[PDB]
Amino acid sequence: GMTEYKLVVVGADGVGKSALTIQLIQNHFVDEYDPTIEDSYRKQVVIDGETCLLDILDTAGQEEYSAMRDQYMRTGEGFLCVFAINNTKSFEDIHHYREQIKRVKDSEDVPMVLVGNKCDLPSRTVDTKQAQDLARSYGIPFIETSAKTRQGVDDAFYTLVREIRKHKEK
Ligand SMILES: CN(C)C1CN(c2nc3c(F)c(-c4cc(O)cc5ccccc45)c(Cl)cc3c3c2ncn3[C@H]2[C@H]3CN[C@@H]2C3)C1
Ligand SMILES: Nc1nc2c(ncn2[C@@H]2O[C@H](COP(=O)(O)OP(=O)(O)O)[C@@H](O)[C@H]2O)c(=O)[nH]1
Ligand SMILES: [Mg+2]
Repeated sequence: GMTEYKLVVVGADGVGKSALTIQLIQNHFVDEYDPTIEDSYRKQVVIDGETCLLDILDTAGQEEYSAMRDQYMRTGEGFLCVFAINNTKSFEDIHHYREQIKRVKDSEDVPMVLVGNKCDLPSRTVDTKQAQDLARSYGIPFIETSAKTRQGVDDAFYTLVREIRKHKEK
């Protein structure tokens, strides 16, 4: 049938996972969306001429490591790894998310994009170069976004779909 892509948005609390997801799905900026709610949403889009379905898992809740969690995360075909440019701790957390993704996928090569969100803010602690260097070390794209203004949002998601397509051709 129509190609579906299962995308999972990961990262620390407060980085803008929900705001990014809601911009893609519902085309507006939502402030203070319940931080605890993990949910998924589908949207039909055309990317490079392909009509496809994006199923997006917007992660939330406590740090916990069950068999059920591992099984659910393994359903993801590609991962947005999100930090906020004003939050160094959120950047430092990326390594952990990448390692957990590789663990559950049982692969060194999982489609992923590094996303630096909140690029509309003046209060930046993570420079563009630090993030580009990390992404280069992982062999993945880096995209700066603002869920507030919608800068980079489509690019982030569509780049992840392109990473999935490249993986399928290997
Ligand atoms: C050592 N802690 C202080 C760090 C904070 N962090 C978190 N790791 C999480 C994690 F690895 C998984 C995790 C477990 C697992 O079974 C398999 C996974 C596969 C891929 C990615 C994460 C997985 C899940 Cl489900 C949640 C994690 C998490 C952490 N801090 C907050 N959380 C929650 C909020 C913000 N991110 C999520 C929503 C490590
Ligand atoms: N200025 C700004 N605020 C943002 C942006 N994305 C999210 N926020 C705000 O940051 C907070 C956390 O966002 P949220 O989407 O709940 O993050 P999540 O915990 O990762 O789901 C909220 O107050 C949002 O309004 C962004 O790109 N720019
Ligand atoms: Mg959220």
